[PDB]
Amino acid sequence: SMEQVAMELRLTELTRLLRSVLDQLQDKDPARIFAQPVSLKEVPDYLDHIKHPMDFATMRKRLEAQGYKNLHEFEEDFDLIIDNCMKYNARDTVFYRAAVRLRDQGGVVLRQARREVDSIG
Repeated sequence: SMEQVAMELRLTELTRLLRSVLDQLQDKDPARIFAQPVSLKEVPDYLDHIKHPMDFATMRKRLEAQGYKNLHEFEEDFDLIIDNCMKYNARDTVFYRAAVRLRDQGGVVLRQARREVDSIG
């Protein structure tokens, strides 16, 4: 149908906007602490601690399959990255600190993204 196509154009444009959001968030992680999945070879107990691991490469695979229906689902995954880290790592670690800084800096980007998504529909 023509409607399914219109719908698919909106999802594609949302994907376009979320790809830009993802790039902006990922720039706030210049150390690349959050770039890839925590290695289960190197942290073999990780899944005993963290039940839903997340990272930027995994979000990108979902994004490129148009697997985010709305900004809320995208933000859920970004929050997992931060929240998993702040639980697994202690406060005095470079990892915890990196998550706090990503959260704080990401807030600005996510604030305007929400306005853009509501605005453009």
